[PDB]
Amino acid sequence: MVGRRALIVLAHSERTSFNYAMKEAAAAALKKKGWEVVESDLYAMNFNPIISRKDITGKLKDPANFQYPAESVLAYKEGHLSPDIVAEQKKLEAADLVIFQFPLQWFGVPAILKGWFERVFIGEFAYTYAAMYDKGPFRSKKAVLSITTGGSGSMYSLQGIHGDMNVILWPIQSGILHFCGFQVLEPQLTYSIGHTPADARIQILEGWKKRLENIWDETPLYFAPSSLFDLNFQAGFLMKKEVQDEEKNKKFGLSVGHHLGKSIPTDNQIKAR
Amino acid sequence: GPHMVGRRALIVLAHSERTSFNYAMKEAAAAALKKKGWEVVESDLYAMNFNPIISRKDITGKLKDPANFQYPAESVLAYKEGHLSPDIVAEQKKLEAADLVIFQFPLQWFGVPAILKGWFERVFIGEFAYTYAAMYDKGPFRSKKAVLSITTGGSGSMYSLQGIHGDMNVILWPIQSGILHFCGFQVLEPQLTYSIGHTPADARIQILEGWKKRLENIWDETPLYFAPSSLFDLNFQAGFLMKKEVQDEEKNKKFGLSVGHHLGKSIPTDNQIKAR
Ligand SMILES: Cc1cc2nc3c(=O)[nH]c(=O)nc-3n(C[C@H](O)[C@H](O)[C@H](O)COP(=O)(O)OP(=O)(O)OC[C@H]3O[C@@H](n4cnc5c(N)ncnc54)[C@H](O)[C@@H]3O)c2cc1C
Ligand SMILES: Cc1cc2nc3c(=O)[nH]c(=O)nc-3n(C[C@H](O)[C@H](O)[C@H](O)COP(=O)(O)OP(=O)(O)OC[C@H]3O[C@@H](n4cnc5c(N)ncnc54)[C@H](O)[C@@H]3O)c2cc1C
Repeated sequence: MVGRRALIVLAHSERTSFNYAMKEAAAAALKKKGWEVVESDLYAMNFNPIISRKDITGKLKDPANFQYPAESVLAYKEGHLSPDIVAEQKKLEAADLVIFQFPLQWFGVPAILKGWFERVFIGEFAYTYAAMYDKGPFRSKKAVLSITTGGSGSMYSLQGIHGDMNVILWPIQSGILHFCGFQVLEPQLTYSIGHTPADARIQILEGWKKRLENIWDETPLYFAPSSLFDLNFQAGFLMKKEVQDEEKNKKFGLSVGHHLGKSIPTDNQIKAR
Repeated sequence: GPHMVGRRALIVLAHSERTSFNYAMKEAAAAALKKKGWEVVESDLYAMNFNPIISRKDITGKLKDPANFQYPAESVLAYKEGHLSPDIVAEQKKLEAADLVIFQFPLQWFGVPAILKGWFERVFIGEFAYTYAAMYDKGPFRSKKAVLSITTGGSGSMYSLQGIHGDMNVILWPIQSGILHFCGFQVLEPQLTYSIGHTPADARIQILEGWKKRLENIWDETPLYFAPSSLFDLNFQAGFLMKKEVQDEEKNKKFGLSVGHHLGKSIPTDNQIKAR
């Protein structure tokens, strides 16, 4: 009910960027509230984002038919993961709150951050088909995305040329974060930061600092509870028969991905209900 | 269907293993197109040991503003001056030549592998791949066709409307619309190979044969539906919003236009998976 440890993952090469200023603003605001703040500035760490056989520090189980998921899980169980992955996994294990600070790039996370998820979020460590989504290993943790874009807010509105931002956010927030157990908080969306005058930029930094004063007390984003599904291969991980019947009486879909051919609830991936 | 002899294909592969089904699919695609007279070029990102990280090392000469580095403006300027790193230039020349672009990858964390995401970031430079002046429909790759050939760990049912992962059409949207279509590409129906780890040996053989059979007449296919850019007022003053007349015509519709342009309505079935 009180958050004490935070991890800030930053994905920007420039110490001069607004992204770096947002990482500094976050670290300062949380430290003032008594949090222990740990950082993963991917570029300053020269983080290797590419999965490979070298992520296993020893012999492989089946090198003739190398399969990264089974091999990396085995290396995790045996303590044979590459020390750079182990150090990141320790940061995650200690954190209550995880902040991801990054510029939106090609409607997703920068490649360096994509590879950080790929090499760090190893099976059993971060996810398991035995405890999916709300039952996941990171269920006691909270995650938040703080994103800057080149495009304006209107471009990402329902009627905007790029389409709904809620759709762009879904694969990261549900698929990457929520699948691992994280309760996902409302994203900090900083639109067209390149076309924002100096006065407003100072205020964006202060607004983010003020939000972080009570971040742990916020209501997280709504995702469909895992209890609504038959979480086993035989049923095909499909929504329960009774839930399918009950949902026929629902006007809106449960979320973006669980729209069910119905209207998506307004800002399902942007605002808590 | 119509002959494509001498036409050009680029296969971008994102898998390190020669023994992978992804590599098998790349080989099947190259053999099928070559049999139809296509000129086939590949970008095996792991074999190339492709640098996937955007940095100032992507520009060879002097920068416009080295104390305040901004990748978009610096990379565009480098493209205009022909000062992009040679590895980027070699990939941009492969794309320029290609009529058809196949992206062969295993689905990783509900998107493209980091190496392929890095390829998009370093290769798809402004002016070369996109402009705010000619977004989406009018984009530089409007004469080209792109196709995703994806393999997944999860079954088809996990990615169905009622599946635990949610609708696959939503996962596909940021790649197909945001990356490919924004650049002008006509996007073809994705080749989706679900739970390839659970597929029996005879079924895996027939997935390869089915892919080869599809590539025999791929250029003749109807592309996926995206809302035309002509429905929007493409400028800052209008905020790149749908035209008033389009908004009025949409009020009594039950269905939205696409995944991204769902407009608070019902998404048409398989908008990112099946063409109309
Ligand atoms: C590969 C690539 C792909 C992209 N794809 C997309 C896409 O899909 N969608 C999209 O919308 N955009 C896209 N973009 C644009 C991108 O999201 C923006 O360029 C980015 O968000 C800008 O954020 P920044 O941190 O780099 O800011 P900067 O450009 O570095 O900074 C913005 C301003 O803030 C100022 N600033 C810095 N520090 C401070 C401080 N302490 N206090 C106040 N002001 C400060 C700077 O001086 C500058 O004036 C893409 C960019 C790249 C490189
Ligand atoms: C970091 C990471 C994240 C992931 N995230 C996700 C996710 O978000 N969603 C998801 O659903 N999955 C996810 N996965 C799973 C991933 O999509 C699968 O592991 C992958 O698609 C398997 O395809 P492959 O090419 O590696 O095949 P392999 O596992 O290498 O092989 C599959 C089968 O094909 C056989 N085969 C190979 N060549 C031939 C041939 N010529 N003819 C016939 N059979 C052949 C093999 O022997 C094997 O039986 C993730 C995996 C990783 C590494």
